[PDB]
Amino acid sequence: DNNRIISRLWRSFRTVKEMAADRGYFISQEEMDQSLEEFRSKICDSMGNPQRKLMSFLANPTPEALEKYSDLGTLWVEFCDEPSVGIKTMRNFCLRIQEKNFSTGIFIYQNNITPSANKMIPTVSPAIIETFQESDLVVNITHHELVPKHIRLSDGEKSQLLQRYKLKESQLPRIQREDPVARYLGLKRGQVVKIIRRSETSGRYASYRICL
DNA sequence: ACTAGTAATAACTACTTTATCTTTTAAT
Repeated sequence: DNNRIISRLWRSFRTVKEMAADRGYFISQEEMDQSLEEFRSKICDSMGNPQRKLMSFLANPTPEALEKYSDLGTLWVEFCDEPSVGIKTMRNFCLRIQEKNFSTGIFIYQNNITPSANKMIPTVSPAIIETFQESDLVVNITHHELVPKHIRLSDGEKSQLLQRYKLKESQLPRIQREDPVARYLGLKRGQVVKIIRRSETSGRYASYRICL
């Protein structure tokens, strides 16, 4: 069971690294191709107990992502040591985010999170905090065959689409904020994503969805 | 001293709602 837990944790860590890379943050090539043996050597102790605090890391946007998107800052990924998430731990994490001027931060829990923790999540302005479940991060959803590629559009691209189609913001097809693809991409309200899809009538098709 | 008008005598599926629960938090 310990080996299964370690393998699942390594898969979740790889999925988080891939998600950070897809968002435009720079991840080193050696870290992306980290093997299971290296992860167990540098994280697990002699008794095999995982070190959740050691997995927390920091990432910065690439210059290409910097010029493409002007709203990207520093990224901090933290893994909760304990299974449950009390209000005190969330307050401590929010204080750390405020004191370490992080633009965005990803918090990952094991079992569940208290509703009081979700009560105060809009009180972290200007920073943005996202909550993820580790068990939900075992398998990368974006690698599924049924899930096409989503690319977040810039403000200029969204504007150009709007004058090209003579549209309003509410007339576009809509994508929910709780959509797992939207949560993977960290979508915010009013942001449009372009989707390239296979089609049996024309080969390639392009769709656009605006976040709710 | 009699008569006739005359008026009153359904299951299937879904949503919504309620009370129950209880876990949560700060208070004993």
